[PDB]
Amino acid sequence: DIDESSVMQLAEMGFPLEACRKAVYFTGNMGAEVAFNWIIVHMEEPDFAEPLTMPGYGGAASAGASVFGASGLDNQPPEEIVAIITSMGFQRNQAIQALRATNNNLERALDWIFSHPEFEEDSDFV
Repeated sequence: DIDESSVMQLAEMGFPLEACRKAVYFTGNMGAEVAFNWIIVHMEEPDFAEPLTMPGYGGAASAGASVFGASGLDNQPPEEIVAIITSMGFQRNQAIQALRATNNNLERALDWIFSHPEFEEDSDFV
């Protein structure tokens, strides 16, 4: 009779078109297509149907927010410091290794690195 199937069809793909509800009753049972038409002609109306209630039509809405990248990009020591360390004369990767142990502590990295001459010397003699 007043087949609310028609209004729900509009609703479940767009907005709560209670305007369709009364439209189906108003149209005189002309089918969903006809009440769909009643709505698309009255779409101009702002508040003919609650425009702040999405019953089912997202896709573009529900996606995400890729602002953090892949979350924690790589686990390499501070390139600033690894740079400084290899600028001290050490190896960048060696600086990385050191900072790995020192927990990105620059000075301690050099500390860690310094105790590794090359083949462990004895030419200190202090």
